[PDB]
Amino acid sequence: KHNMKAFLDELKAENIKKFLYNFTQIPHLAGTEQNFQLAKQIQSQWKEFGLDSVELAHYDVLLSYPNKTHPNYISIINEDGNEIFNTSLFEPPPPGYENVSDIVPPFSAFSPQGMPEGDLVYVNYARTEDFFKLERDMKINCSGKIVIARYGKVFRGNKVKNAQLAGAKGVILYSDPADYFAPGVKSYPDGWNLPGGGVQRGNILNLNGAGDPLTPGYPANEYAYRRGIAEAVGLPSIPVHPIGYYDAQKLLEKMGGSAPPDSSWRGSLKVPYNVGPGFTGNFSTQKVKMHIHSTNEVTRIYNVIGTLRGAVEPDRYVILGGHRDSWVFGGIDPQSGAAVVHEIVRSFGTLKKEGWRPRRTILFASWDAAEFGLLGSTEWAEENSRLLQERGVAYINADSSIEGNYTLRVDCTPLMYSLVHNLTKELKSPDEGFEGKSLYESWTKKSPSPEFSGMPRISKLGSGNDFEVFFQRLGIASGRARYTKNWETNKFSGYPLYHSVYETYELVEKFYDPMFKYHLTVAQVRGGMVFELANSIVLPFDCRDYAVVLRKYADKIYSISMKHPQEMKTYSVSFDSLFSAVKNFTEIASKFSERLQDFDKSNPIVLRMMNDQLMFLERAFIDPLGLPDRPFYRHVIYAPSSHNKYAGESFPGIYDALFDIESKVDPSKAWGEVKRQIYVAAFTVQAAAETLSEVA
Amino acid sequence: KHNMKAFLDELKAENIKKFLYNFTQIPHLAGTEQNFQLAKQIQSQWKEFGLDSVELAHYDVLLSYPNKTHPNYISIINEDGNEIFNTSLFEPPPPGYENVSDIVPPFSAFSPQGMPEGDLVYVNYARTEDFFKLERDMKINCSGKIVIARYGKVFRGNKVKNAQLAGAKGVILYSDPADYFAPGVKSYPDGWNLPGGGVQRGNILNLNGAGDPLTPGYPANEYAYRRGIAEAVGLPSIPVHPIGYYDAQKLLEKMGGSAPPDSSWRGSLKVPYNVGPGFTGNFSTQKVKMHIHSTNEVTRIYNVIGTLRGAVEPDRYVILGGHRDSWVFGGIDPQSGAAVVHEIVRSFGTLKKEGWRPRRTILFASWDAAEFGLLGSTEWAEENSRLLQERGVAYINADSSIEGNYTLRVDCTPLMYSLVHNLTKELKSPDEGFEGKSLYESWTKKSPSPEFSGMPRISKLGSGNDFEVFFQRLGIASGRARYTKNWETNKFSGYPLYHSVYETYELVEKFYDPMFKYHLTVAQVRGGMVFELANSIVLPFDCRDYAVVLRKYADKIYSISMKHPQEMKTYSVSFDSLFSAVKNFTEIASKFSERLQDFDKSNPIVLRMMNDQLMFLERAFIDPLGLPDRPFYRHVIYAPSSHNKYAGESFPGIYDALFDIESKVDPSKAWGEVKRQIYVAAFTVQAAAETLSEVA
Ligand SMILES: *[C@@H]1O[C@H](CO)[C@@H](O[C@@H]2O[C@H](CO)[C@@H](O[C@@H]3O[C@H](CO)[C@@H](O)[C@H](O[C@H]4O[C@H](CO)[C@@H](O)[C@H](O)[C@@H]4O)[C@@H]3O)[C@H](O)[C@H]2NC(C)=O)[C@H](O)[C@H]1NC(C)=O
Ligand SMILES: *[C@@H]1O[C@H](CO)[C@@H](O[C@@H]2O[C@H](CO)[C@@H](O[C@@H]3O[C@H](CO)[C@@H](O)[C@H](O[C@H]4O[C@H](CO)[C@@H](O)[C@H](O)[C@@H]4O)[C@@H]3O)[C@H](O)[C@H]2NC(C)=O)[C@H](O)[C@H]1NC(C)=O
Ligand SMILES: *[C@@H]1O[C@H](CO)[C@@H](O[C@@H]2O[C@H](CO)[C@@H](O[C@@H]3O[C@H](CO)[C@@H](O)[C@H](O)[C@@H]3O)[C@H](O)[C@H]2NC(C)=O)[C@H](O)[C@H]1NC(C)=O
Ligand SMILES: *[C@@H]1O[C@H](CO)[C@@H](O[C@@H]2O[C@H](CO)[C@@H](O[C@@H]3O[C@H](CO)[C@@H](O)[C@H](O)[C@@H]3O)[C@H](O)[C@H]2NC(C)=O)[C@H](O)[C@H]1NC(C)=O
Ligand SMILES: *[C@@H]1O[C@H](CO)[C@@H](O[C@@H]2O[C@H](CO)[C@@H](O)[C@H](O)[C@H]2NC(C)=O)[C@H](O)[C@H]1NC(C)=O
Ligand SMILES: *[C@@H]1O[C@H](CO)[C@@H](O[C@@H]2O[C@H](CO)[C@@H](O)[C@H](O)[C@H]2NC(C)=O)[C@H](O)[C@H]1NC(C)=O
Ligand SMILES: *[C@@H]1O[C@H](CO)[C@@H](O[C@@H]2O[C@H](CO)[C@@H](O)[C@H](O)[C@H]2NC(C)=O)[C@H](O)[C@H]1NC(C)=O
Ligand SMILES: *[C@@H]1O[C@H](CO)[C@@H](O[C@@H]2O[C@H](CO)[C@@H](O)[C@H](O)[C@H]2NC(C)=O)[C@H](O)[C@H]1NC(C)=O
Ligand SMILES: O=C(O)CC[C@H](NC(=O)C(O)(CC(=O)O)CC(=O)O)C(=O)O
Ligand SMILES: O=C(O)CC[C@H](NC(=O)C(O)(CC(=O)O)CC(=O)O)C(=O)O
Ligand SMILES: *[C@@H]1O[C@H](CO)[C@@H](O)[C@H](O)[C@H]1NC(C)=O
Ligand SMILES: *[C@@H]1O[C@H](CO)[C@@H](O)[C@H](O)[C@H]1NC(C)=O
Ligand SMILES: *[C@@H]1O[C@H](CO)[C@@H](O)[C@H](O)[C@H]1NC(C)=O
Ligand SMILES: *[C@@H]1O[C@H](CO)[C@@H](O)[C@H](O)[C@H]1NC(C)=O
Ligand SMILES: *[C@@H]1O[C@H](CO)[C@@H](O)[C@H](O)[C@H]1NC(C)=O
Ligand SMILES: *[C@@H]1O[C@H](CO)[C@@H](O)[C@H](O)[C@H]1NC(C)=O
Ligand SMILES: [Ca+2]
Ligand SMILES: [Ca+2]
Ligand SMILES: [Cl-]
Ligand SMILES: [Cl-]
Ligand SMILES: [Zn+2]
Ligand SMILES: [Zn+2]
Ligand SMILES: [Zn+2]
Ligand SMILES: [Zn+2]
Repeated sequence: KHNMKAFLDELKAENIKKFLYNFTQIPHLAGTEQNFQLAKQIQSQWKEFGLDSVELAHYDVLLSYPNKTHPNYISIINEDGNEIFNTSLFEPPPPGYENVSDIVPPFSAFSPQGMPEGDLVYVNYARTEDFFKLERDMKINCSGKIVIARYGKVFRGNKVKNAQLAGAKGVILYSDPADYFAPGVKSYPDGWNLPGGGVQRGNILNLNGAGDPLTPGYPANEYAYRRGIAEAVGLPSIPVHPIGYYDAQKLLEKMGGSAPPDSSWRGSLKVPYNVGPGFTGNFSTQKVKMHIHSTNEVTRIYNVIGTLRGAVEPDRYVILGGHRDSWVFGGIDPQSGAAVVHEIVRSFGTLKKEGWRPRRTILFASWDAAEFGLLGSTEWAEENSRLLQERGVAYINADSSIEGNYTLRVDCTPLMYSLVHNLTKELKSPDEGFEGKSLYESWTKKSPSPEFSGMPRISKLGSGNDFEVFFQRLGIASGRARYTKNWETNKFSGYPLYHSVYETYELVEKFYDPMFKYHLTVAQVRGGMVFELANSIVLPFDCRDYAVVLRKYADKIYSISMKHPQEMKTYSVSFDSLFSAVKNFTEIASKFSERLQDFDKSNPIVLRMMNDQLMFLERAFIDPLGLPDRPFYRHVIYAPSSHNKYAGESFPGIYDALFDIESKVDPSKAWGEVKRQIYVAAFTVQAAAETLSEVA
Repeated sequence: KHNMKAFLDELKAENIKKFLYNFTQIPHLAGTEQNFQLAKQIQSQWKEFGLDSVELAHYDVLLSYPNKTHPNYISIINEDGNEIFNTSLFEPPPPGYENVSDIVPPFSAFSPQGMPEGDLVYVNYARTEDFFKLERDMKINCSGKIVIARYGKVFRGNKVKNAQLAGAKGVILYSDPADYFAPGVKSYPDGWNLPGGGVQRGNILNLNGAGDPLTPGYPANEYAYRRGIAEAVGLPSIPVHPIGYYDAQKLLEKMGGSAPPDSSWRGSLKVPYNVGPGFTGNFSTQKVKMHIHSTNEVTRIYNVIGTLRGAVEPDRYVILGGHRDSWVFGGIDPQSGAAVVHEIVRSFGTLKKEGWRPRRTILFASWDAAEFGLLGSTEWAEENSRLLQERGVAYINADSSIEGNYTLRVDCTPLMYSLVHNLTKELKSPDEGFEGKSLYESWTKKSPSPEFSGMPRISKLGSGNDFEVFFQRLGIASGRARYTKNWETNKFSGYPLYHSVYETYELVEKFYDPMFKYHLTVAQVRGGMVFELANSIVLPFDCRDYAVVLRKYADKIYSISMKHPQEMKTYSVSFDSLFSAVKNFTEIASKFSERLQDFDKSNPIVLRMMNDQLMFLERAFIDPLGLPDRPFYRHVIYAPSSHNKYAGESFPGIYDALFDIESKVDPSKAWGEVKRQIYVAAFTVQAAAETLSEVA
């Protein structure tokens, strides 16, 4: 039989290992020749694997690169203007890679040029709340100051934005061992920890879903009209550079001024973590000087797009997509993902050569320039928006397959909760001590749901990865899955070697997944999801799961508002309409579920009607007017958090209207806008519900 | 057989006559009790006629009414502040209607209150070009002046906007006999001409498709959050009032200052038509004073929505919709339309009682408050936008069935050209001297196409009627048809009695269509279109007709640009991408047409795929970012003209970027924006084309 089991059994750990090794020997930075060559290889292999068509889709987008003959660096500079300390020009390359060319040195992509000079201020993680504490409680003024912040907690772009709005003239980012050095584990190459010379690369854009900064709304094709750099979306306005903790210790050790307000402002370096401004009396005459010469350049990028045509519904698209571009070798990010996608394509292709086709069309994507703002996925979605919104069933992301080896992590739309539970009950756990048990069992034991005993945690989709255009702009049901760490035992952030030169094949092979069993499990989850989405006769979405979470989110947003009872009285702020809409959604979803079970399974138009209602349900949560000042974030239920692009926020329109509302100067206007957002949310929920009513 | 012929034959002239009489005995102004009662009657009858469900959909929208105890009027006022002449408080009621209550006196709906006083300036039709001539060529300054303009040429809202931007403090609108008095025809009640006391009512909003001024984007439902009046969409900022030509003669006869620049500024009144400002020396001390006390009030409105469920594709909607609200009796506008809709419902209902159902679902609509800004249709579309955009096949409008008795007039999407040609070849001509000939023949002879011999004129859809939200916001294929006058023999504007108290049943019965044969023909065209749209196995859209017009429109826009050859050289302005997109659309449409003819007619999913490609083709011309500063006008090919809401403009984004470009202060920026609009248009055409490519 050609069934999901045949698909799953053909997937091999050893193939994934082989592909990972193949993908990680040289750097594959977006816009470079090496990443074009890898795109061509992938295209060629996907054809060999049996896909019906495989094309490159290219775009000319704004990228950012250091200047090869004028390196970026930071100095301590004395009263005489002598540079007494310089940060590193590159990370010490790992063993055996010391002769690899084109390792891009650490830099913050899209930094403007500058040589700003001034006094340091230490801003902890540069979060909204960290700045509120500096300005409001400690009375410290960042205007004209070079701010130094530790990576972590939130997306680095949010940090640079928060810094800019506080008036800083420069940002230095660093990795504190408190956040990137797991206790008792060796530094690379002898374990998986960040060494003192390791540095986290990364873009510092605030695109809010726009894609290429120069062409918001429209693909960056050959005839594209581009904004001028001055009108570009999302570029930082002050220079920024990342450093490791050895270099950071040299810049922090002399800090004077105010003490840290508490232990949550202190990392693990042997320094006071004084906020500043400036250095201590002996050194109060010294200052910090940045030297940033990176340039922004319109550069060609290449997505690989593979098609496996559906036998029955070729006009319905299930997309499996992940990025190919890396900062350096991409051992985890993204090649642990891409290797999995490669094997999934190979397995579907095997079935296809034996005469099988999925019911629906499967699209496979190798996205470019994700590291520079999700540009490849976004540009392609902008080009094909009409096709995607009328034909897009679901999107399954495929970035890094592992960030740990403890248990499964799933983030998805509530429409896929049931699919995920049912699939994981049929997969084997790869975990130690769960031999012969299901993935569902090991996952549920290690990551229990905070609400329901006997079920696992599934998180909301936020952003910061290539599902973003599909889910938050277009309203296509989306999900992602990977192996992760134990967040209880490990307070540290992401994984220590994230976006560093030390993210290699050897890192993975030696320290994360020697048997490639966690990779195989992830291939089975991602692959299995795609298989069911593309082959199940009735789409495997349970609208009733949406009803459940909508009530939870309405309860939560109401709780936030109810911190201001006097204002709710004064401005007649009622959540009644939102609760009524959620109630109606629950009732109508329940009736729809009955019809979907009891409908005449013989009739294909009836089947197609009800599959269309399921497909367009996620779509119904899109507001074509977007969110305030964020036209590309259109999902009324989910939007990336305005304080941390990484995290999901629910009813973001109402949440943002309530945020820090007690500080607004005109409370009548601010509570008016809360009421407006309540109306918009209620209406949207009711409108979504009504898509599931009988059609006529 | 239950076929289109059975449907057509059941339609009766005498029924339409009976319904017209029934609908026009009393006023049915939006928001009044009489129009609620008529909505209830229509609902009850549509149920009796056999529709599966008939509901009222209500909204609370901003309307506008004169103050019953403080009438609006205009004065000539002397140096002493004595009112020496007053305009009329009402139109002399027509014979036998002199005791009808609740005839709303003439007024300009949504005028603010005021009593401005000042010197008259005469602005001809208050068009863009008329103001360009006043300011640029004649050096006349309208700032602080009360402007008097004649109705005609363009939508009256555009006039008041043009006036406001010229700095006027008030607008007086009037009907000049040059534009509303056909030579040799008697005034009502002895013929169909406008008498001197007749007055054209009408709203003066500039909504740009927004609907209810207080709730743009979202239905004005029970829990709606409303803008404050200060932030409302589209309200005029200076007082405005309409008058008849007797009253206008009294205000114009004393005009001094500059002579009219030419005979195109002179109407037919026995006055000089001097531009002003002010009156002649004897009377230079007198001024004009307006007295406007109308109030804007949130008021409930009611649409009637009838459903005839499809037997095979109940989730596909063909909509027949027209308004019910009138300024007074609505003898032509809208009841000549609504009576036709009533009979069409009755005829579909007859078939339904004998066991027939259309293939697709038919929705019938009686819209409210069209006269106040298309509010009923727009609010309902806003509420149901998700359903309409995923399920909406087509919209057929049904306002006034007749504005003349000379020949047919059709305005529609190119997707319906073939449908209209084929239907009209099967209908009988009702025209004198064309007995036994087809409607196509009489129509083609009387209104020849300007491009193709042997075909009739079909015009573009613009706006100013209830198709607007469906076509220009949502991108649902739309059309309209009515009987019209001979535009060669009749230079006058619309029909003389438009929006006056004299628009009665008797007007129609005596002077337009005594046998109700033109009404019957219009019922057959509108009804026949609906029938084919709802019953044809393959949707009756020819994508190749779109290709043809897209080339014509690209040629036209290029011609406009080529008035500025030096600038096209200097700024490298190329139309190559747009022509390439149009070429590709033509080729891909041609291939699609072959597939649609040659496809396996046995397979229902293949049939549904290709019908979806046809349905979503109009949809593909929607830009979710809208047009600049007009978010509710989203159709890239068609948008109401920025100088005349009534007329269609093609490639409006590029047209508006080129308009008066030689006056822009920064040519580099202005030509940049032209290039941006070319990119957007090219991309959109190509994207639309690609919806017709093979799906995988
Ligand atoms: C969830 O679904 C339910 C349907 O089960 C839906 O109920 C609807 O709620 C509205 C209230 O928001 C009801 O509106 C009424 O409609 C009648 C005519 O049918 C009117 O007479 C009512 O207006 C009078 O009373 C008002 C309130 O005091 C006054 O403000 C007003 O001026 C009038 O005097 C009122 O408009 C509606 O009938 C029900 N529908 C049904 C079928 O019960 C509810 O709205 C849904 N929730 C959401 C968020 O959509
Ligand atoms: C209408 O349909 C046709 C397809 O039949 C479509 O043609 C495409 O046009 C573009 C040009 O806009 C071609 O783009 C090229 O793609 C190749 C790779 O496939 C590149 O090497 C080319 O780039 C080089 O040359 C450029 C031009 O001098 C340089 O600017 C560039 O830096 C490179 O050196 C170029 O990108 C494309 O191949 C064709 N596609 C096909 C299948 O022929 C046309 O674009 C469609 N019209 C619209 C408006 O979409
Ligand atoms: C995930 O797995 C669960 C458990 O199997 C699925 O739910 C089950 O779905 C089936 C098929 O629709 C339901 O069976 C039907 O039930 C009624 C009688 O109760 C009747 O129409 C038929 O006799 C038929 O057997 C079954 O009740 C239902 N079970 C539960 C506990 O809900 C679920 O659908 C799967 N999810 C996905 C996305 O596939
Ligand atoms: C309006 O009427 C015209 C004229 O009848 C319709 O065009 C005709 O459509 C038919 C049916 O698709 C075409 O017939 C087919 O043609 C090919 C061979 O040439 C073959 O597949 C079959 O043998 C079949 O007969 C016919 O050629 C075509 N005629 C013309 C002149 O185009 C048109 O489709 C109608 N429009 C609408 C919207 O219904
Ligand atoms: C990654 O694997 C690919 C595919 O096996 C290798 O590419 C092949 O390289 C050989 C030269 O050794 C050529 O004969 C083939 O034409 C290549 N095939 C394709 C599809 O590109 C590639 O060399 C491997 N890369 C590394 C670093 O091991
Ligand atoms: C930090 O790097 C700078 C730049 O290379 C060094 O400064 C240069 O040193 C030479 C002489 O040693 C001067 O002639 C250049 O003009 C200097 N350039 C600048 C911009 O100052 C500096 O020595 C380095 N400092 C340390 C401690 O390594
Ligand atoms: C328009 O026609 C309707 C329907 O025939 C008339 O309404 C009926 O009026 C009688 C009273 O004479 C009642 O018994 C019915 O209940 C009414 N029916 C409905 C459906 O409303 C209406 O009176 C006619 N109006 C005019 C002005 O002639
Ligand atoms: C135009 O109408 C106004 C308002 O009714 C008339 O003016 C009023 O006339 C009486 C005496 O005749 C005064 O006591 C009122 O105070 C006047 N009101 C105002 C606002 O002036 C006026 O007579 C009318 N003019 C004509 C020519 O009919
Ligand atoms: O530009 C963006 O929005 C994100 C690009 C890129 N994103 C990633 O690397 C991520 O894997 C995105 C993700 O997994 O959600 C970062 C993370 O989760 O810590 C970045 O954060 O630098
Ligand atoms: O508010 C609007 O946009 C138009 C409402 C209303 N429209 C009409 O009366 C029309 O019939 C609209 C139409 O037929 O396109 C006016 C006309 O064509 O002369 C009006 O013009 O006053
Ligand atoms: C690199 O830096 C030098 C010095 O400013 C400059 O002349 C050169 O053009 C730079 N290269 C780029 C690509 O900007
Ligand atoms: C912070 O410092 C600068 C002085 O250089 C001043 O201009 C700025 O307004 C200050 N901000 C506050 C909030 O005090
Ligand atoms: C891999 O698994 C075991 C967990 O007990 C451990 O040796 C190691 O810390 C894990 N690796 C990582 C990178 O978490
Ligand atoms: C009508 O006019 C009078 C005089 O200004 C005013 O007192 C009354 O309230 C008005 N009515 C309305 C509905 O505004
Ligand atoms: C027109 O007249 C007024 C004088 O009342 C003046 O303020 C305004 O600027 C003038 N406009 C032009 C264009 O001259
Ligand atoms: C109706 O038809 C004939 C056309 O010859 C004529 O008597 C009359 O002018 C027409 N009516 C109108 C209103 O155009
Ligand atoms: Ca873009
Ligand atoms: Ca509205
Ligand atoms: Cl992922
Ligand atoms: Cl019409
Ligand atoms: Zn990644
Ligand atoms: Zn990354
Ligand atoms: Zn009308
Ligand atoms: Zn009208």
